Amino acid sequence: GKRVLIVDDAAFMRMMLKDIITKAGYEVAGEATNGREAVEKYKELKPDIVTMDITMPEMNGIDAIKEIMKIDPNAKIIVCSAMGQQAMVIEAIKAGAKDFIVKPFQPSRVVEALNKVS
Ligand SMILES: [Mn+2]
Repeated sequence: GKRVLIVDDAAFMRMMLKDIITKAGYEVAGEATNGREAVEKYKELKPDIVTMDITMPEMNGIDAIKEIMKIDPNAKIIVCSAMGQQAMVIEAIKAGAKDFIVKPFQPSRVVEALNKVS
């Protein structure tokens, strides 16, 4: 679909993403501030896509990807990374992420990835 669950501990970052995802025609299923919170809302919300930050408190993105992958082996997760987070990117993808997006955000590339993932 086009209902995106946004997860990032940085509010600024969520809002920005949120702005892009909308202008692009997607829909904001909801948000989450950590890995545990993510897994939860994945469960309630059942979104079509998840954008997942890597460095977060309580549970990291990888932790939470694994979890979700447990709940839903068909989950569609895109991981957001800072530059120089190349290894964890690899890891998240090995974990099950479909793609990755860098921060700060390049909208064209955000949209592209999202489109690909659908
Ligand atoms: Mn973070």
